[PDB]
Amino acid sequence: LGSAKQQRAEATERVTAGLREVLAARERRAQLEAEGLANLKTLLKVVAVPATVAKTLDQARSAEEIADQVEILVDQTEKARELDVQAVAWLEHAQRTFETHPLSAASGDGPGLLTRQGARLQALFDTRR
Amino acid sequence: GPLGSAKQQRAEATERVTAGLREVLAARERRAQLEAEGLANLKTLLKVVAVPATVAKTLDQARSAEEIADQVEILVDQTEKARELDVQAVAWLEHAQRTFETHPLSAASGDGPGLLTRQGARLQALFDTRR
Repeated sequence: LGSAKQQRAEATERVTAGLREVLAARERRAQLEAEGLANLKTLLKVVAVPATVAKTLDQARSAEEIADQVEILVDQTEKARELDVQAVAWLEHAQRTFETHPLSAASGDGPGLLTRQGARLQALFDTRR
Repeated sequence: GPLGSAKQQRAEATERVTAGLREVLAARERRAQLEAEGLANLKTLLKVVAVPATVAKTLDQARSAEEIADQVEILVDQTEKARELDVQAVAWLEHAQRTFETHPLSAASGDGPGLLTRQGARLQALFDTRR
């Protein structure tokens, strides 16, 4: 309505104000997300945190990084369950071996090397964890 | 001859004593050597099934069956403690998934699936408390 010159002045002003509006929103979003990340960590800590990830949890700079630490923990738990399987298998074999070997087996003179550890061993063996 | 035959008697008496010691010694030595063989073969038998690094690192070096037993107990210790950690980690992972699913920063929005979604399978696997 105003002028040839004033028409232009409003037209660009829409562009610059629109930019300011965009930047303002991004800024506000960053800081609330920072608050959200802070509070995410607080929530995650309500249940005891494995030392594995606790060592690094506070340092995570985003939710994505925490998810990564989660994925690490999952991998590690998978690998540990794999080793358990192997360890029980070897322990079963080792106990069998010891029980029939002249160097270890119980004799007339008392118990074998693994005797006093038998109960504990059987627990590990009995079909769980 | 007189001196000679007398001397050969002393020599024989001397040898009987030396032979007696040698006899006793040889028995001790042979027992040691056979127990050594036994320890070697014990390790060979033990290796027929894959040996955890806990025990494998030191097994060949073990000076007796007793040392191997010590290490066995360690392995048992480690396996106990590991099973304790499994319990704790599953507990936390459950809590973690529960939390991620309802949190604005991670939960699925209009723009796609949540952050942990792609881990759903593995997570559920671990959760269905096998092993």
